[PDB]
Amino acid sequence: ELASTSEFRFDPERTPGLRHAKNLTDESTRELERVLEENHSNHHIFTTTEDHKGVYFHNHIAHHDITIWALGANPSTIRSQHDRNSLYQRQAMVIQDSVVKDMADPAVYKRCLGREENFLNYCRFFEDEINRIGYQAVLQKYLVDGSEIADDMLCRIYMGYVHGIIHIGMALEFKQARLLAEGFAQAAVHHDWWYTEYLTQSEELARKQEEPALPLSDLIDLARQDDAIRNCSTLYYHLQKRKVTGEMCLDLEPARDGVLKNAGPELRRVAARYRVDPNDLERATAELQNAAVYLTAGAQRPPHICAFDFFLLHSVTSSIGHTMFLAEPSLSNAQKARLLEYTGRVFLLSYAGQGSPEPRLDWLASHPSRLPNQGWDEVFDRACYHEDDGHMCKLIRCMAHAEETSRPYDHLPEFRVKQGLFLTAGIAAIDSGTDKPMDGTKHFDFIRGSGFKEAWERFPLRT
Ligand SMILES: Cc1cc(O)c(C)c(C)c1O
Ligand SMILES: [Fe+3]
Repeated sequence: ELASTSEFRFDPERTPGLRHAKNLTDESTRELERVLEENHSNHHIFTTTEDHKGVYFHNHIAHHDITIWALGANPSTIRSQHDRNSLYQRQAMVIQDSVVKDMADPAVYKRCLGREENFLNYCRFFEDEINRIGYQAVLQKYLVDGSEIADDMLCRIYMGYVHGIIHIGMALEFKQARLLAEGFAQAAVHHDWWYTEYLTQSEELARKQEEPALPLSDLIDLARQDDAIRNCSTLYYHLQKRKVTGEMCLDLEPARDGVLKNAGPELRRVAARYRVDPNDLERATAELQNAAVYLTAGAQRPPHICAFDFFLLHSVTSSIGHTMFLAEPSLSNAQKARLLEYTGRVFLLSYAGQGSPEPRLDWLASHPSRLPNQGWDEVFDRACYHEDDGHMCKLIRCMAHAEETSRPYDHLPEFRVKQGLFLTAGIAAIDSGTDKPMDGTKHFDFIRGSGFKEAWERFPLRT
């Protein structure tokens, strides 16, 4: 199954992922293995120091390179995209082999957590663990077996806007033990303590079963009806400037400083109702994936062009990984259910942070295609040439996957996004794209604070 911990090895037929272009070339695949190893060896998992912008910005190079290979990028496009995103990277941390070995003492493992200088140390520790006990046993030991170490790591994969679970999802999907170690290592060095508190306190509350279980889509809607949740945040988190230089920062963080400060008990009471049925996982997985497209693609405002929220779209891109968790024999139905629950509860926290935008699927559905005769194949190809850090192509590929996992359940009311709206949402995403989507690490094509009317002021009106 999983390629070597020591090397990246992709094949257009053996490792094409759950959703992809037609006719992936060996040439693109070799170029991809080249740039991935350059990225692993030369670039740190964070592209900023924490104090620079106030929160860590993440290295998306692994995710972008893989995604645009999967969508049929030529070797030249892979190189060009990778080279441009390489320019703002931090230099990789040093590996100390004595620390890698000492991390087998749980006291030492625990002492190294939350420290970015340990990123390649943890990568090697996880590569070693995979080779020692195999990946399936790593998932038990470091995620689902309910040890203090596995419960700690289960919260970390969601820290830093769920980049750990995104990385782990991609590793299982593309069958790379080397990317899986990267994933556990990314999670290990995060230190967003409020995720541990929210997910731990929410699981404890859910155990009491005080109110009935709802689909994620119903809980997105329930959050909006709540006075404390709908008012707990502000657009000000996306407009903060440093007093001295006027530079952008996230010194205040919507989740820590807004959602959990102002509406903690109210949100935990909603989160406690996302309880997933172990006997119904194919539908329950597809429903979480639909619900991510609902809250994200739904977050539109007439009379503006369709635009996608930078923070909400990590719900869609994180969501794909549960298709791999579902397909994994070594995980119990109960472990698979718990993973889904954690992901869903984070989706609610993220949604509240962005002002809980009321879905306007009517406005999304009437999106006028900039170009004629666009199907997924045409959208995928345009996503290859979109010059960001990979958010746009991951959003599009993950929505195309949700369309497929939803098709069997298109008649059920808890599936708010119906089959035709997925391609419309894909066209609306690529159509919102411009000729200069980024400047270094700054994004311009995504909205920030879609739930706040003022966020939409710099977005053109639909013609
Ligand atoms: C560009 C960019 C990358 C990131 O990973 C995160 C987390 C933020 C807030 C950003 O603005
Ligand atoms: Fe991201």
